[PDB]
Amino acid sequence: SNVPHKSSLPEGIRPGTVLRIRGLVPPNASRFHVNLLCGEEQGSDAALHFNPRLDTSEVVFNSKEQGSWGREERGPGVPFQRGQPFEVLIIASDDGFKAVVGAAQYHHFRHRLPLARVRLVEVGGDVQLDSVRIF
Amino acid sequence: PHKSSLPEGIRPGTVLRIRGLVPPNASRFHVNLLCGEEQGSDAALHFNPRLDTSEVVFNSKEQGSWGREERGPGVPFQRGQPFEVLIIASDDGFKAVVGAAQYHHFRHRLPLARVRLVEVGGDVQLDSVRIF
Repeated sequence: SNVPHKSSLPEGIRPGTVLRIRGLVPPNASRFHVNLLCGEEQGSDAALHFNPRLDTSEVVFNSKEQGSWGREERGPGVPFQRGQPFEVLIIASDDGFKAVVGAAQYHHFRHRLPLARVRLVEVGGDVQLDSVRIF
Repeated sequence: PHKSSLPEGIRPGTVLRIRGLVPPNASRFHVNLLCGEEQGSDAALHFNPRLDTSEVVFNSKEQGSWGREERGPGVPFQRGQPFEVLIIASDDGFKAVVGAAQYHHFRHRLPLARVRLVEVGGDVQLDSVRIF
């Protein structure tokens, strides 16, 4: 019960910015998502779409440009489980986003959109959020 | 002292995660970003939580000479308590995160591409050190 979450970044983010998301996957959770959007308007571009799927045991990465999604990327397995807490670090570098789950590097999302367009992070879905901090 | 070699150097977007405990009679411990694995090498960042003097001292060392000391607001460390420290490399410096909030921004003094090693020493009981 702290979702949807919205953390506006009007000054944007750059290589070095760390997104720290902690929360709990509720018992009957299906899926939740973390989005890095380029605007507050609905249907805006998504520099990143981190999508853990508990029902299909997958973590999907994708982008959305001009109301059209790109090709989906998938990470190795699902480092999320129903009934367990998690910590996610989404780290912006010069050449992409590094996704860290549970003290280990999980997947490197190659940069598709210009990083300077990111203006907002949003977390939604079947997740009970503890904290969303941007360093 | 714990040593984590980095022949790869570090770039903007590298995150240092240190988890551990401050022992009961601890005085001070340090985290060093050194520019060579030899001894007396340059330090791009020195992070000295000093529980004895109730402060936290940042600094650099170039050719056997320390720079001007920087100090953070208070000491977010306690003896007998665990901690989590994030040292995040950006284009404009190192961000020190302690616990749940960012603690200090140490602006770059030495070139970040010269860093070759992370070192932790002093009165500290290390749990895990990870470079992301």
